[PDB]
Amino acid sequence: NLSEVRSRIEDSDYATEVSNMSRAQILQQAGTSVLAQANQVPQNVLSLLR
Amino acid sequence: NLSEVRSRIEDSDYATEVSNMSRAQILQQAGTSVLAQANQVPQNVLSLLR
Repeated sequence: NLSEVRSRIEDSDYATEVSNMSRAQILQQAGTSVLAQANQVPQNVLSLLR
Repeated sequence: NLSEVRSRIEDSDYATEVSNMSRAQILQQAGTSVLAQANQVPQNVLSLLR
């Protein structure tokens, strides 16, 4: 019983942690695919107007 | 947030500055095309009368 209680406190079930890792991976790929666009947003206007 | 506020103070959006440069360029070309006329205004009268 002490190993059961200690285990809940320290050991973490994966089934949520694989999902959290997957959500962070999709957020990373979406954030990088957005970052490039953010980078090129200003150049089109300046060069186009200039 | 400090870079945002500092940026507004120092960085200037171009979209107005390209337009200001264009207005100054048209004013320069119009002022030079007027200056020549101003230069030749007196000669026609003096020579014509003389």
